[PDB]
Amino acid sequence: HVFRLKKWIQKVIDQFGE
Repeated sequence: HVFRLKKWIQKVIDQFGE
């Protein structure tokens, strides 16, 4: 939803933005 997808690396963002 942000740019293209947040599932391809939900793990990385999961810690990048809680």
